[PDB]
Amino acid sequence: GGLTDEAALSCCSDADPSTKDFLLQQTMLRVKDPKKSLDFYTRVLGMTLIQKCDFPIMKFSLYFLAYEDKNDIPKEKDEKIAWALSRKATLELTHNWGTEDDETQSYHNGNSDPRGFGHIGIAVPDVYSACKRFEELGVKFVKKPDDGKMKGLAFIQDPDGYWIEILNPNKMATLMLEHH
Amino acid sequence: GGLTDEAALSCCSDADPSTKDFLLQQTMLRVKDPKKSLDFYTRVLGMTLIQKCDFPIMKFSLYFLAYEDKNDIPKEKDEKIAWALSRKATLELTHNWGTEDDETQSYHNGNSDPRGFGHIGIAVPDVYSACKRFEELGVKFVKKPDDGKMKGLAFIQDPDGYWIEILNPNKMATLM
Ligand SMILES: Oc1cc(O)cc(/C=C/c2ccc(O)c(O)c2)c1
Ligand SMILES: Oc1cc(O)cc(/C=C/c2ccc(O)c(O)c2)c1
Ligand SMILES: [Zn+2]
Ligand SMILES: [Zn+2]
Repeated sequence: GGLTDEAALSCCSDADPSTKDFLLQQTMLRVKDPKKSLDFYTRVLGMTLIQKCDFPIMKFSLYFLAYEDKNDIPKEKDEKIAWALSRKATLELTHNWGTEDDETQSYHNGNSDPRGFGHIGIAVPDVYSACKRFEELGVKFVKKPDDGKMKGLAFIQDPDGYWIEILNPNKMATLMLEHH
Repeated sequence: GGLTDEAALSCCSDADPSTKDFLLQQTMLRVKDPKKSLDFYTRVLGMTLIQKCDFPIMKFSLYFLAYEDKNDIPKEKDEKIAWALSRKATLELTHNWGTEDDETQSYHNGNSDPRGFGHIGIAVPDVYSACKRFEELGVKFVKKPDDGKMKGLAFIQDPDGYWIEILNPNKMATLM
């Protein structure tokens, strides 16, 4: 089952010139409580809030998190928007006003029925170290580095239960135990 | 209301030094049919397949797609994986083998109950020209550039029904 390498490549086309400056700018998740979300993504994972927007008829706010240096963030409202939404690899967290105060409300993380979305993933230079810190800080784990067969790979959860892969690019080649 | 700006910022902490080289490397979506998915992300959206991984015991494959020049992919296999999984803003598409032939299976896009995930988003130089190309290619639209209040912002759907935003950053800088 599954495609061969060749069959997969036969389904691929070269990038049309019209697409040549496109970039993958954002991944959007719904959040129940932006206070807890901002504290997790900034304090625990070290991202930076680069932009926020509010839509009062709609009754929602948008928050833009990214691994960016806060010094590079423009001060002028208009320029900041242009800068923020032209960064690669942002996380857009949507808050529907009111969710934080409903005890039962929760978003679905995509990993139980009905499945779809699986996770976001953060490349780190040392999974083991980063995960000792997450433990120290009380983060919830789906999978700790040495649980199951894929070693030196972890999954944690944000305050909504969305899964975050924690990986080391250099270990991905050799995930499984080897020579042994 | 929700939070003021000042409040929101009050909830943010400075980066712990240990997190300084962290990067948002991937967003994983599961896909029914990798053939149609690969065709959509490469031909319609102009991404590149940078890594394919197969796990026959577990019966799934992973396809890493990114806006990268195909001439920068390493030739050697361990180097290519390290490079691919060190790129920012990749899309990981997971194919559980057999879904492509299953008439009743489909994945949920996160935008009907139960909701969670909403969309990925592509920044483009010009939303109107991008979407006119997308329409000529038969792409299915959830929101056309000028439908509703937010003009020059569009939403299309991939073969599984995931929503993809099409935005122009230089022009939200002339909107509220
Ligand atoms: O606990 C779990 C559950 C699951 O359903 C999948 C995995 C592994 C996925 C994976 C494997 C290799 C990668 O390079 C990658 O980014 C993701 C781990
Ligand atoms: O069809 C949908 C569903 C949804 O849940 C949200 C939106 C759009 C809101 C939005 C508005 C401005 C932005 O810059 C952005 O990235 C997203 C569109
Ligand atoms: Zn969005
Ligand atoms: Zn992953």
